Amino acid sequence: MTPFWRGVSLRPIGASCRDDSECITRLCRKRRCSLSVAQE
Repeated sequence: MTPFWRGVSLRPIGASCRDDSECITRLCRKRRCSLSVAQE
């Protein structure tokens, strides 16, 4: 677990989201992916 912004089996940081599970980090920040930064 390191390349959060790469072609993983999930959605990378710099990608769009649908559900937290869609994002590699399991964090759906306003329909977008990101790290442990759910503040905006």
